[PDB]
Amino acid sequence: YQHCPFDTLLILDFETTSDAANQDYPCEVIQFAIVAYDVPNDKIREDISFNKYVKPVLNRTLTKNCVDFTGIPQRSIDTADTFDVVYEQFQQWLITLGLEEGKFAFVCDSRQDLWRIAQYQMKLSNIQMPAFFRQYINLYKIFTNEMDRMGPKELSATTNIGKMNEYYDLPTIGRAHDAMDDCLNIATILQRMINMGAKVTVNELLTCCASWRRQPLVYNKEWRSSFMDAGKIFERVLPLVVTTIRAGDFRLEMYGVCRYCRKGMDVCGTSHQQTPHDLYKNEEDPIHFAKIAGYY
Amino acid sequence: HCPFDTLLILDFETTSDAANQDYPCEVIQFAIVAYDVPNDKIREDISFNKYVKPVLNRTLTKNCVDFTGIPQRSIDTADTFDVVYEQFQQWLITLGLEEGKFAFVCDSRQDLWRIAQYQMKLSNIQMPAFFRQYINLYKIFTNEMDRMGPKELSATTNIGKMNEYYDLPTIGRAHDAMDDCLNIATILQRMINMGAKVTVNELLTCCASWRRQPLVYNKEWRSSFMDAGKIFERVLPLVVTTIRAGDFRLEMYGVCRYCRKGMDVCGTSHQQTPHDLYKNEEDPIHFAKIAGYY
Ligand SMILES: [Er+3]
Ligand SMILES: [Er+3]
Ligand SMILES: [Zn+2]
Ligand SMILES: [Zn+2]
Repeated sequence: YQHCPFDTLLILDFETTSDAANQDYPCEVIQFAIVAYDVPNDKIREDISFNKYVKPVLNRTLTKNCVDFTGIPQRSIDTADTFDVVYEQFQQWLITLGLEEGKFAFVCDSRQDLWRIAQYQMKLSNIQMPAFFRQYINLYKIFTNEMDRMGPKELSATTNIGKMNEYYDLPTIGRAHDAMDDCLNIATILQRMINMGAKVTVNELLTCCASWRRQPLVYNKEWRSSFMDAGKIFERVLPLVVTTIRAGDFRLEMYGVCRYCRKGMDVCGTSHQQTPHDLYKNEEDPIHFAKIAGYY
Repeated sequence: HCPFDTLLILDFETTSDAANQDYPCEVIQFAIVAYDVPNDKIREDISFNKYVKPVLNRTLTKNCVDFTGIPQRSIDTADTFDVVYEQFQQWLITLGLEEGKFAFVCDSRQDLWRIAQYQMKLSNIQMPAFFRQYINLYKIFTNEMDRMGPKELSATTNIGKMNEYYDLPTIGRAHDAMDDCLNIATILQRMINMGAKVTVNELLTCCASWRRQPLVYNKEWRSSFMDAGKIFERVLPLVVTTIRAGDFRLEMYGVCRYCRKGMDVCGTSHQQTPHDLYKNEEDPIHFAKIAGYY
């Protein structure tokens, strides 16, 4: 009677440097937050947690509109360690907790945290994308299936967390976009979803290849002022791409194996299989975030 | 009368973020235009114009791009200040100028008292004697309005007001360093021709007794240019001292006005370190911290 094949789910959330009006921005992690959920005992473990500020190297001074959005003050990032150091602490934390790779999974509220943010930051820091970041549970996508299954209803909230909270009629915990408060909301929503009979398992995988990247991107000249169109650019720039999987077709043994090429994930990923050369040739209108990360 | 054979009109643009004044401004454009004094000749063909790549804030905020007009690509293909600065140094020698016989000219005290001084802390370059005496064109202008009589001016910036007064057309666009530079040379020209005393009127000094007493702290300073000025004044080792029109003398290069020492001696340490400002690590001063002032 556990649909969820993992013993422990790790609710994950990143906050990043940003500049609202500009999507051609090299987001760097400024907050790394995780809270554990005990699957067999159905318990949110608020005492098993990871919560560190991260110091950027590219944009060391937080945009004012970034501190208003995230609530993070400049002092907390000036005393923080850089990402390579905070990432290694995280690695160390997993170890002390005795988590067997492939028997835990990360839970996020959208594709953004792992497909975009982890990938890009990891490129900046020259760290290989780990297997446990290459499969995950997009809780928003399970949520949308749960709506279809139980009955859609009118939602006024604008964020994924907000909507889920509204639909299950849960009270918002803390403030929006404070990473740890985001984690506790997600954990709570997740717990509610499970008690309502949802099957919570990995639904998104990161993959070297997609056939819709075979067709070149039809370029929007004004992509820098739109989150959606910038997403499309990120999709072509980043080596890995999101492939979905149905709940019944997922297997724990897929861990560490690329869904597309079937190679091990210590091999797959090391070079871009679909480099978007068509976007890298107009030297007059360059993509800043691709340049600064060394994609060209 | 004006004791310099050649005047160098210097302007900087920096990284910024309009609504945050606790910001580590970095040079992104460095422009200079020569002015021949004996020939009264603005020399547009003797110039320095370079973009500079930041290291703290590599991505220009949108509002910085809007304000300065500089696009991200021009900064991504540029060298860092240390390289651009050695280029500037190399360019100087090209001009064959006699030591202490040229002076810099700015529209305000910002370019050299704040921007150069701070950038040069970041880059670990010693503040040069020729940046510790300069001509603040606006102060002279202020004085020219007493002599020649006032006007009600609706213009908004130092360069704007001066152009309005001397009834001069705006050259190029505001906040392009070179465009700023040309307007300043042009204004400088009319001023001299209308009878202005043009000389070094501002000196950079190790010490001033108005930093003896701690600053009256304003919790909301980060949203005000004026109030952030006050804290910049305490953080930076060198402070602006004023010298009257007739009083400057060529051989003041480069001895510090306060302590009378050579400007290789005076200059190394901060003689008035504002310890009282560096005590509340629940409200720290970001620009002082990234620069290593504490
Ligand atoms: Er978040
Ligand atoms: Er300027
Ligand atoms: Zn693959
Ligand atoms: Zn001195």
